Amino acid sequence: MVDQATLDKLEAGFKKLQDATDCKSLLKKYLNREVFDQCKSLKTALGATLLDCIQSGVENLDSGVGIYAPDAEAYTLFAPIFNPIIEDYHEGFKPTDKHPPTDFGDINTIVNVDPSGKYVVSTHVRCGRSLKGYPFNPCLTEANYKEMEDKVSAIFGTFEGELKGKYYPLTGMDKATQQQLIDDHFLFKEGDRFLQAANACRYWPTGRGIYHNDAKTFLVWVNEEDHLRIISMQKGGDLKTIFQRLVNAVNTIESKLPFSRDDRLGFLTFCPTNLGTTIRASVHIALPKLAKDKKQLEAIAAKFNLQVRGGVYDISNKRRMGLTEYQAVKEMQDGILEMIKMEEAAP
Ligand code: NA
Repeated sequence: MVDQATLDKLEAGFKKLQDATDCKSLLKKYLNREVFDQCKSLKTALGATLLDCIQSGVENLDSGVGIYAPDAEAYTLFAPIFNPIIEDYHEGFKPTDKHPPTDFGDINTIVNVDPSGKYVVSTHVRCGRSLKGYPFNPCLTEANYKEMEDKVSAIFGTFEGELKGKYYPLTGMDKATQQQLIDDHFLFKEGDRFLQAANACRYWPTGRGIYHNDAKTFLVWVNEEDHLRIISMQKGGDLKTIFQRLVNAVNTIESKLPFSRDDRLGFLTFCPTNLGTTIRASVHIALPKLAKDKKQLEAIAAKFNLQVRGGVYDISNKRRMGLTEYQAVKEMQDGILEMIKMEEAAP
């Protein structure tokens, strides 16, 4: 039962997207009249609406994607619009395609990508998780935010070993605490207009917070965009230790707090760009010789499905869906190994 006020907003949002002749978002590309009418009168069990999916791309016509998920069920219920957007962004993950089961693989096949520290400044592996049972940030209530922070911060306080550390709520955070976290690049702020128009910043900063371990090789953002953004990083290129530290953390959390995961799509996230493995494995790396070639580099990036973002690059795996967590990490590993091999043999 979707109320008339929402239907009126949905109709004006649809028409505004049509009238924007300039607009290149995936939302505009696939929200035709047939899809719109398939979706406009549906509502999820937790109460989410099509407007709770598309408002941010309606308000921000310069959005690249322009759709977000207000809860886990929205991906299936509003599948007529998510499915073509998902296929396009993830380049070939079709509506009938299926994401494999979670598999972190054999960690002993993961290596230090640059033992000498000659090239790789730092390595990062990042994932995201939504907690089963809660709305996503478009639809969390204030009480939801508080209870989740309670549960999650409680779990964080039981981390032992290399994961031992401290939770910092954004609520009541003082300016000195803020600065020390900024200095570490650990702080996040209020979201930009895309997140604002998606209703992902309500009740700010209730339920938002930051966890890191004493060694500062492990970071979690609570309700920055997803319920959890879990990151493992360190200087150099020991991908093995980094990935193993991440999977230990994820497993620990899961043992106390189930994740929202879909058979077809993998782990469900607020942005559909982060589905599947959710995994972004990256290195900060200097390839000066390959920077003077630029033709041999992208031959490797494109061949190993890496995205390349002077001399010092941030290089990360492009694929999130259709491959396992292991294969994503192994793909980054193999690509970086090859590029360093090319760098070492270059002129
Ligand atoms: Na970071």
